[PDB]
Amino acid sequence: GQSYEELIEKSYDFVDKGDLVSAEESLKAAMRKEPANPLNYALLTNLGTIQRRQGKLQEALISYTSALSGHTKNITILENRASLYTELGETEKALNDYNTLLIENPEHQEALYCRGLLYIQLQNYMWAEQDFDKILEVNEKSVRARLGHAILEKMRGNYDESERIFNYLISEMPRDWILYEGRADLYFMMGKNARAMADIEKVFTESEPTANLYVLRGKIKLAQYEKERAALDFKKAESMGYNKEVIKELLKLTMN
Repeated sequence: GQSYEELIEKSYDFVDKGDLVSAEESLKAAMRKEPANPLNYALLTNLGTIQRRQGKLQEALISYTSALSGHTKNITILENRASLYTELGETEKALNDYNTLLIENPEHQEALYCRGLLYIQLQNYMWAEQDFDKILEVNEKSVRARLGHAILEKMRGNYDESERIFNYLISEMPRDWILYEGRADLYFMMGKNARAMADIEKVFTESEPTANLYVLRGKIKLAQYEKERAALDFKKAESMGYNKEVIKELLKLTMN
């Protein structure tokens, strides 16, 4: 119908204006007008994303769950809800959606990459390795697949393999600063604090560091018995949205 279509049209124009509150209401209104419309699962997908971009994470999960209902093997819905589960720390639920996705399309690169990372986090290193290899088998040119391997090797304790990969990637893209952040983290986990600082100094001089890099520099400053300098960095990372619980515990280690 015409009313249903005009409400969907207003939702699009509101999304284009950044008015997610109004876009959400137009979608909800459209669905009250035609509750039985079979194209509603598409509206529920958009609503889920609009709700997620507002931080209404529990609501967004309900919208994606509803959208998925009659379309259990929809790549978009599975990819968005698995990503949302990850954000909610629902690791088994996120993995299960990537498993549904990847049994359907074993060559879906975003799903492979995200599952790969999840497997690293779950200490499941052999399965992470196989997911990054799958990407490189379909896309030899993939940089993030090689980075996946670099992060994996570091978490496994194969520091030299990890360092070889980061050195290669950095030689290839010598100004992709986020690579220096990964390599610095590897050097810190290796006990190579002065070497890590060299990488950290490069990012601070040439770019805008992440909150993670302020924690990393703070942790090194801690090890260098410079508690006041460390706290300044931990406070800065907190002001940037780093985990408030963990940032709270790090700050206690600076208050001698």
